Amino acid sequence: VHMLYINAEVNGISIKAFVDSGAQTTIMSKKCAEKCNLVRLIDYRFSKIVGKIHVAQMKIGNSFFPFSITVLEESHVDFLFGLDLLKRYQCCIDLHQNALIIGDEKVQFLSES
Amino acid sequence: VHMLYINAEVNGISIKAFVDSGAQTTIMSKKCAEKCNLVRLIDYRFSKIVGKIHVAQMKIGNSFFPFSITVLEESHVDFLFGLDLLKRYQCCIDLHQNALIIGDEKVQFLSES
Repeated sequence: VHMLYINAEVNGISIKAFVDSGAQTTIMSKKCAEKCNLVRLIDYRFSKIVGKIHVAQMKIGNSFFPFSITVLEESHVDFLFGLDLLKRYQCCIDLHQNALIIGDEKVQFLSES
Repeated sequence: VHMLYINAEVNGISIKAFVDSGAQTTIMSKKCAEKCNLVRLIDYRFSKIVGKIHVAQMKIGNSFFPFSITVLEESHVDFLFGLDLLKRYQCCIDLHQNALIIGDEKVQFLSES
């Protein structure tokens, strides 16, 4: 079984978000943080946790959401969309249509490609 | 944020299933395996993995599904409903209604209680 991913822009960068209902908090790898020019945003008063990003822009389809990220030193996925965000947006994970419903957007999960 | 749980009977025992789209495989703790009289079912040709249960009965609402379990020595959750099962049943995680749609069943997630 392939994991669940959607396309998203975080702070205007196109990435692949691993959708994970078993995760309390949306998180991102330090390597991904670099790749999105987000290192400057990092509040280092948090801390293996690199830090916290209080405000970042999520672009999903043609919708825009503020969200927070926790940056980890090393992580298996680069970007992990968590339950925090899922519950906040009363998103629907429909594995019948194979898409994520988040407000007026319906975004398909990617195939292994 | 509270995690996602539903009520289910596995092999006629009432339990609380942690719903987790970020998990490839449905798994169960060794302690939970004991608590469901499932230790006998365990194929020890697998192995920290205690073993694999090839066939177990899931009762969700008034529906019945065969499923496999991987038994782990120690685990944070006791029973974890995975993507394997979610994708297999084209289940829908609706955090708008706060329920799991799996065929003709719609089961509510539990509150912190």
